[PDB]
Amino acid sequence: EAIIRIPPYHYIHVLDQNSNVSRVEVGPKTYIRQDNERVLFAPVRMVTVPPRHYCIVANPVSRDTQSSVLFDITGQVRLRHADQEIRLAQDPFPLYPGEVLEKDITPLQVVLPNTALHLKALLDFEDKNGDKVMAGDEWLFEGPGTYIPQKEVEVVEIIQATVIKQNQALRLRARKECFDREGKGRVTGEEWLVRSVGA
Amino acid sequence: EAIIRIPPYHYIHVLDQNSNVSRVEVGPKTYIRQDNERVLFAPVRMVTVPPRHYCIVANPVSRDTQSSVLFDITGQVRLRHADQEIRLAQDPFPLYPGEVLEKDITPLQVVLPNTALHLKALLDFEDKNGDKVMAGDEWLFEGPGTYIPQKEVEVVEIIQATVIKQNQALRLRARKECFDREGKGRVTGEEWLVRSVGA
Repeated sequence: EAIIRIPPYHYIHVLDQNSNVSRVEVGPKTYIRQDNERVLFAPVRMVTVPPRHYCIVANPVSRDTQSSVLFDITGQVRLRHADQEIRLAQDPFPLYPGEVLEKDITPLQVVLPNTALHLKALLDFEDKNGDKVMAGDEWLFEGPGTYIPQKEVEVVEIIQATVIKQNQALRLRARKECFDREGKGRVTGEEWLVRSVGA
Repeated sequence: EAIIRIPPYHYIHVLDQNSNVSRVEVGPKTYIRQDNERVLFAPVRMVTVPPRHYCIVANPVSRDTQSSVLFDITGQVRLRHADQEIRLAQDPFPLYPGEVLEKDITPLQVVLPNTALHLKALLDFEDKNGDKVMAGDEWLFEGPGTYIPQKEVEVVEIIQATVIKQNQALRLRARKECFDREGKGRVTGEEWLVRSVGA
């Protein structure tokens, strides 16, 4: 049929065979396709993201500094392809032709008071407060609080802060030329103790 | 049929196929649908909430500062989608197209004299008396009284206040750099005693 039914919060993709490019078809409207148009799939709900949750879709529609969906000169949506987008929490928004949904309403990261998150850049990027991170720079995020899942950063594991009781010490060991608690060149394979009672 | 029967306290949702948006149909009236209109479901009772009870419906209709149901320019009700509403106790009100009933006439929280409620923000929000709460800030609500279920706050568990009799003390233990009864840096894993006879 040439008659489509898009309810208040659903979307579809239409491939206009004459214009040979596609576009997003957001409601609310019981829209009717032209002879050239052809709907690919049925109304599917718009990508929702509740508060304190997140989602991340690859091939994001590259928007200018005003945040508008630049439709390419051909008529197809302008996608970054390789890049991703960090969708925090927002209204049900419709995906455009070409966006592969990778994360979807996944609960946001919840770091406990006595643990942390091992970080690993995936590529080089400028940090929140203006720092150059290298491909493998090991960042560490102790909380408590909630981390915001990034595309230039990856969480490797969860660190459990070892509790050193009174009259105790924690035997450590370095895996690189790093610096520990009190300024001692800590070479690879070297060991040392912790010296303050506290997680 | 094109004839509908809404009793004094019931409602329905109607999807006008020409206007391609929906709206709420609150009584009291035996309303008749147009050729364009089509009723989705039968009269269902309006969302009631008795005194000293509560309910909470997600996707709440975002009202302005005057508390009116802003109908969107399309004609559909304007919903916050991700957010929720804190319905305390009020008359039987009708739901709008798009609101998923999550809490419904659940009895309000009743904190006893000798217990409390472990709190856990779910996200950041401004507190009753102007305080910034972080995603995981641990609040504690001793009563007696009745707490009001929030959307930015979550009750984790019920604390039973341990009664320390005469010539006794309670062995405590910290799980973070917190402060106990008398100002001593209480590091993680440290232990100490209570020193006043009283719940």
